[PDB]
Amino acid sequence: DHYELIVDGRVYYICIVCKRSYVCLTSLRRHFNIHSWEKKYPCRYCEKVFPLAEYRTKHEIHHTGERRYQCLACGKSFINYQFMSSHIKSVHSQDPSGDSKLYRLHPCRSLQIRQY
DNA sequence: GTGCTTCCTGCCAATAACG
DNA sequence: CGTTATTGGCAGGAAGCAC
Ligand SMILES: [Zn+2]
Ligand SMILES: [Zn+2]
Ligand SMILES: [Zn+2]
Repeated sequence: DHYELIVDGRVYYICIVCKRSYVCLTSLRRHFNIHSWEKKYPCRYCEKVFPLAEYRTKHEIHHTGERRYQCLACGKSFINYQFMSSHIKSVHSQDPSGDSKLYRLHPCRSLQIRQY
């Protein structure tokens, strides 16, 4: 539940509770579950419950210890983008953020997500 | 001010629902 | 079963937090 804000040509969708704005309605619905708790996303490994599916997935990867992000310069693997990127910038003085091609994201094998 | 941890949201492929 | 709707993984910047 939202209202629309049209500014010179562009449409925005504004959340009725907290006023955040979204370029698409799908994002607003996804976000709104933080207010409504209509859907629940429980960790299958512990007691934590998450308002978004992606948050639970990232959390469950912490539990298994799977390292999907691999630096292609030296072979070292990392649990997420942030560690992969911080390693490449400090050790290799390169930005994985383009254009290059400096890391590999492996498929998730330690549990079953959608692939991709 | 450093660095770890978790969150956020546009984009769109994968999957599900629907009649 | 073909076709319209939903789900959620990804990048990479932002925010939150302990030191
Ligand atoms: Zn909101
Ligand atoms: Zn857990
Ligand atoms: Zn490296």
